[PDB]
Amino acid sequence: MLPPDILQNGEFETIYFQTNPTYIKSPIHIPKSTIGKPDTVKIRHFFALLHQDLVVLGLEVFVYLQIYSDFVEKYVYVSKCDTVGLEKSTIKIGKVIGPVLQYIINYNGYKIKMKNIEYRTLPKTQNLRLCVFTKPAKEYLFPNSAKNPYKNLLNGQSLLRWWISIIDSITKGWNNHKLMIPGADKWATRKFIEKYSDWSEGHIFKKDGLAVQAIPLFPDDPKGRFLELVIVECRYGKMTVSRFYQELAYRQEFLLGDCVSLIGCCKENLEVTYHDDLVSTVTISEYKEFMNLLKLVDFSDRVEVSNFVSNYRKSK
Ligand SMILES: CC(=O)SCCNC(=O)CCNC(=O)[C@H](O)C(C)(C)COP(=O)(O)OP(=O)(O)OC[C@H]1O[C@@H](n2cnc3c(N)ncnc32)[C@H](O)[C@@H]1OP(=O)(O)O
Repeated sequence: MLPPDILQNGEFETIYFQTNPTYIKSPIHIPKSTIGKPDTVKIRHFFALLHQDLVVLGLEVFVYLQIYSDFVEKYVYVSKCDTVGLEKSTIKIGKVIGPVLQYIINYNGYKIKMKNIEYRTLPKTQNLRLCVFTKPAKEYLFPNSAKNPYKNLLNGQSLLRWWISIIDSITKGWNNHKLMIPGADKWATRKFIEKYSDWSEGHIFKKDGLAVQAIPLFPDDPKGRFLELVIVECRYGKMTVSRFYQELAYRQEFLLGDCVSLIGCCKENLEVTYHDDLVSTVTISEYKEFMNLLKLVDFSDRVEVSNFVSNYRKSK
């Protein structure tokens, strides 16, 4: 997960846990009259880097397994990425995020219960989809950290360039790498990927038909937020994929936002061997309990942060 070469005294430690794999309804609407409907299994991943008693950064990633008879459609969605900045940075954040995200993408030791003692065996063929949105904000995970002396805030274009560099380095050889900047002319979007030969403009999802049957609705995703609206306004039987992305450009979040962007990469027909890797797994309630504790900590305050960390260590 993390290499000793970056740093290795014992100075830094990690928080890392997953939820127990949990069946959910598909984040992509599957028509009721469709054969070979897949089962969907979701796993939440939370990672934080600690230095001494302080949190340095955090990363939340959701993995969705669409399990078919002969293959898995595996979506990896970056939920949140954030830094604290209480101390002078001794390491480049991007060089921790990359490896952790790559580990999460490639993780295949999930203990999945049978669909209604005995765990389900997944198909060996997986098709990977990596989905990342870029949107600057003062804070995503760590309340009040924007006030901190060493928190570095990237503007939207800097943030996009940062994510492109990270994602490119961990998707080497993947079948595609897609960038969309809703509302931006294609020349402006092209400029971000001119030095990335394997990247092109657009998105990774099905191009035709209804948007709701092509695009996954991920939690707390600018794309998902519009999808939700389409569904509650019952425009879901009408709006195509192309029209969805056209109208997405005019959403307040995009049109008033700072280079809000959407990245998707795919790797097709990867043969995966199930590998047992023992990590801390928790119930959803335990996971949510942790996240709720998190949102109540003042991350501008060393005392509160150290206490949070102390309290976690005594737990497990
Ligand atoms: C919606 C989404 O999923 S995207 C959301 C992204 N997350 C956020 O916006 C949360 C708020 N923002 C942040 O927490 C940060 O700005 C992050 C996480 C985006 C990046 O943190 P950084 O510390 O900037 O990462 P990193 O350590 O790699 O620094 C990256 C660049 O900024 C420079 N930098 C880092 N710290 C500093 C600093 N204190 N002062 C000046 N420059 C700095 C690095 O040298 C590097 O510059 P280079 O491009 O010349 O190498």
